[PDB]
Amino acid sequence: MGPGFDFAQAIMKKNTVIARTEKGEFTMLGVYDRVAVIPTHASVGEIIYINDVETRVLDACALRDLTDTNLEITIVKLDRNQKFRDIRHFLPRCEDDYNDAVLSVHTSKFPNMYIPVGQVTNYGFLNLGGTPTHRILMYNFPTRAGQCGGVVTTTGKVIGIHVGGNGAQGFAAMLLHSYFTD
Ligand SMILES: C[C@H]1CN(c2ncccc2F)CC(=O)N1
Repeated sequence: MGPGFDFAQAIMKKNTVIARTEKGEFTMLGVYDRVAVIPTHASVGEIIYINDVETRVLDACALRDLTDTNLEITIVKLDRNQKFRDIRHFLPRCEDDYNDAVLSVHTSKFPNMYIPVGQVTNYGFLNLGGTPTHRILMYNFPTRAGQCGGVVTTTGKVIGIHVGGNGAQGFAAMLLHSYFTD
């Protein structure tokens, strides 16, 4: 509809795949080369399905901050024959608040879904399904099951991935430039 959805659409069309684990189907953001992110609660194993193709997992790392607290981001390297467009320059360097964000989802259940979630607060600490979690973004939209891995964008920035909600609000794990330095 507007320049927010334009940027979101550009990311979804080139930098997402449909990831299936034993814990379900997730929106999965490809960041560069064969490196993608997914909520840690997807429980990535040795094998993952990527757009319904059996794919070896070459590496997977559940991120924690230096207080040894969950970040709910799993960085995955895929045995895929094709690289992602490099979008690391759209990642923020710092923890921040944002205006006018879009949450974008693409699964078998929710294809081509874009939600204007509005203002995004640096919420910080969240007890997420009973796990102390840091660097959480919050938006006042009543998000539902099927949206985990959803990409949260502003114009010009990919800021996080959807990891949960409480019926009234949704929560995203921050993405930071420092997570994907090579
Ligand atoms: C497909 C399903 C999802 N849905 C949602 N309702 C409320 C919050 C978040 C939602 F995704 C709208 C709808 O028509 N049904």
